[PDB]
Amino acid sequence: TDSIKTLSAHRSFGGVQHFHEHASREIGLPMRFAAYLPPQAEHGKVPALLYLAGLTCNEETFMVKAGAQRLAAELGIALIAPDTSPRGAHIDGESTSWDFGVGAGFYLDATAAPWAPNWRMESYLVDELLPLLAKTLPIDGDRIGVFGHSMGGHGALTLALRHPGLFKSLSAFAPICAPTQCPWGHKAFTGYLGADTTRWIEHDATVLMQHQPVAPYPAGILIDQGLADKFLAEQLHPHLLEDACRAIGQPLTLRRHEGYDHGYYFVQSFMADHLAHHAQILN
Repeated sequence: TDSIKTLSAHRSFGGVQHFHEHASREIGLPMRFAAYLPPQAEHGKVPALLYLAGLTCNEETFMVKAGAQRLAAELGIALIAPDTSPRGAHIDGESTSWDFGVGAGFYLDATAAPWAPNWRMESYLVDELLPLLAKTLPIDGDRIGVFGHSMGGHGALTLALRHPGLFKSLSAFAPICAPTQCPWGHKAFTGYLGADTTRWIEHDATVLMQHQPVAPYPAGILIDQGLADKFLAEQLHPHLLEDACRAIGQPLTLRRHEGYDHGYYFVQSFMADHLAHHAQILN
């Protein structure tokens, strides 16, 4: 039904890669997001995959470095990459550290000031960007999966778990699985939510997975982790999500890969495995 602004468009494996801007009312500022449309989207409504980037990343990171366009065109799936935070809020201290503020929204709604007005990434995706994707793009809104990297794997996990039925499939590259148990999570939660811990635990993939009444993704969750990853011991803790999904019977393929690190040469190397995993469920 609606339009939305186009910053640039490029032909890509027969499909179209788009970059968009819109005036967000959950965030109250202009927001940027990218969208890859495969060649099959000119004849019909295709399933889309939302990709959530990590710390220091924008809505352009994944579209340039992941190499997911080639397989999306072959599988007929759209790709949606939003930003990782609000931009142009000019809040004091929003850029003093790269682990907090700008490029570090943590896919949640901040309750504390000065962040609460604009740091509403969870509501922005769920109640604004995803509905708006069905209104403006050739997407089937009821066939969307989600995946992401580090801060964005924490986001794919926690958003999938907190909005049941919203995402049909689920993947992550090197996710922060237990944000309550790592410095990145302690600092961001303290900043955005303060110290209460109840708001903290409803934003922790491991805590939420422990209390599911049934396996939320019976088709299974796929997670790739490099063993040469600088942040694995301090920040990611995938062993704890492995124990949480065992406890409740959630099938998980957590794969550990010697030699691979945190960055996009790793993400590229397993992108094919994730696109196949999601295409098979959404198709």
